[PDB]
Amino acid sequence: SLNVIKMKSSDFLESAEVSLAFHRTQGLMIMKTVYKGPIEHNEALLEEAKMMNRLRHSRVVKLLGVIIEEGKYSLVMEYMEKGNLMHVLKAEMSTPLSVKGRIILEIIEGMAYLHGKGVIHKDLKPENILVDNDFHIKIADLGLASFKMWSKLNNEEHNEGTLYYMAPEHLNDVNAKPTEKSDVYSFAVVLWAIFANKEPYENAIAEQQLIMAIKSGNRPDVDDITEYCPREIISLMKLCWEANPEARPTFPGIEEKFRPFYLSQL
Ligand SMILES: COC(=O)c1ccn(Cc2c(Cl)cccc2Cl)n1
Repeated sequence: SLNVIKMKSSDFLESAEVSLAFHRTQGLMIMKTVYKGPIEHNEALLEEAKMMNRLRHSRVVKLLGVIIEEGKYSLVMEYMEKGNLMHVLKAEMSTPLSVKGRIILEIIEGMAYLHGKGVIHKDLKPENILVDNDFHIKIADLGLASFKMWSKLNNEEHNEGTLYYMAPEHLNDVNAKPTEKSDVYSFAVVLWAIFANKEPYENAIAEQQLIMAIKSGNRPDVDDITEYCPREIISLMKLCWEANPEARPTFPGIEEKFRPFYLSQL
């Protein structure tokens, strides 16, 4: 029903390198230029952008517009001042448990909305969770995982990746189709990183050792969390990173249990 704002490069002053760009009348926006080079896709690209523009939720980043010009293709989206979740977590100012709990609930809210719309994120990770100045979050798709046409354009010939959060069924198996349960596993490791204030598996020596470990049941070190972590969140963590994908809960199921716990205890 709603339409995509078709933007031009002229209404942007300059973009400083994913890049921050100032719109002459609308201010700061994040611009992801996808293609630069030598037209048949301009239709499937804008139709995909119209399909993605429908997703509107307070915890999902808004696609503000698209730039479709000759040999120039970009996506324009909201600007979040504080960066991604890992950048905020590694800052020296400690984030209280009330804010961390609020962030978790908002991640659950945004994930349940995307799944309810049939969208599987496939790349949920702290780099894809952007934070504003009020410590509110919004889920992004900076890798263009769900943008099928725009990712095809990104990987085209004439156009001039962590594993910590991938479900084990996708490690060493590119032919496995990601499901909603794959996003639930990613959420589990994001939960751990929120309380550990860092990335997991710091003591890993080699990528092949890490892959074999996770596939055999190895998980982020819970004892490595020095911060206080509620018993219920550790239980939610271990439930969401179960080896069997059918044992992992759904985000509406996570939402039903976590919201009363957050309101009453956090
Ligand atoms: C393209 O740049 C982005 O990061 C971006 C723009 C809009 N969204 C939200 C979104 C998500 Cl999170 C997952 C799947 C589809 C959509 Cl539309 N992400």
